Amino acid sequence: IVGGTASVRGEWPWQVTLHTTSPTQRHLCGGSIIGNQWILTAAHCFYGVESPKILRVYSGILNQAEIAEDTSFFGVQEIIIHDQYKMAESGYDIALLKLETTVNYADSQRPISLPSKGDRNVIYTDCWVTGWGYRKLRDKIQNTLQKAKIPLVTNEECQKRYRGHKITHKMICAGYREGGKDACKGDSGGPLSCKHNEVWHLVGITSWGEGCAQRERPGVYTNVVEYVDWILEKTQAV
Ligand SMILES: Nc1ccc2c(CNC(=O)[C@H](Cc3ccccc3)NC(=O)c3ccc4[nH]c(=O)cc(O)c4c3)cccc2n1
Repeated sequence: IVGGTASVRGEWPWQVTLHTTSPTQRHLCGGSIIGNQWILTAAHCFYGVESPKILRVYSGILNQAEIAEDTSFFGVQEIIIHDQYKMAESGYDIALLKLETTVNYADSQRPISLPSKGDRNVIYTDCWVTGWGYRKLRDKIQNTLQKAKIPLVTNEECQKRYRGHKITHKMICAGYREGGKDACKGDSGGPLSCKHNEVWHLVGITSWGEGCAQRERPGVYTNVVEYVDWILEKTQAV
């Protein structure tokens, strides 16, 4: 996160850090608890990942320093990537992780509500992007979970800023015209969380952008409301 500040412990209890153990253990991506056995994240996080056996999901983490060999984690039983996904910049950048065991909810770890199709008209003015990513395009993973308040922009405005791309209605953008605050490398897969009427909703999934926090280059997020039917379909038992 560029231009952000340290989070308070427990203030983003749906935020997880997804690790890979290969070749040695490191943070791979953010993600969001959306159900007792389900993390919502970005499809691009699994580039080159051949098996869910190398993944570990840590919840209730503020500092990466909390994670040691003796720290408990959730195994991943299944990675579910949208079947239309090709790459982050052309959309469908959404994935579900089915955990091997269930999360026991507490104030350190609990789910975020998915948006309602009826909330498509709501004007959110209290949106935050969070993660352990770079503070600048050339940087490194941060110890403490960072947060930044960023305004949503219209898809028409976002499209003007990305003329070589197609910004679809299945994407949503956020950023300041002057730049300065944004997601960056290592933040992808995490939430864009918007508070409205005292309730948090998972509005976006951190997906891509041109550089980090640049002037007139909004962050691009997966527009989660467009995938509520997909999420229901994929999280249904078989
Ligand atoms: N406004 C935005 C939003 C997202 C942006 C992204 C997202 N990509 C990303 O966040 C990419 C995604 C990725 C995942 C797996 C394989 C390849 C790429 N992630 C990373 O580049 C990434 C992830 C985990 C890491 N852990 C480490 O220990 C050290 C790293 O250097 C490291 C880098 C990148 C650049 C600008 C952005 N601007």
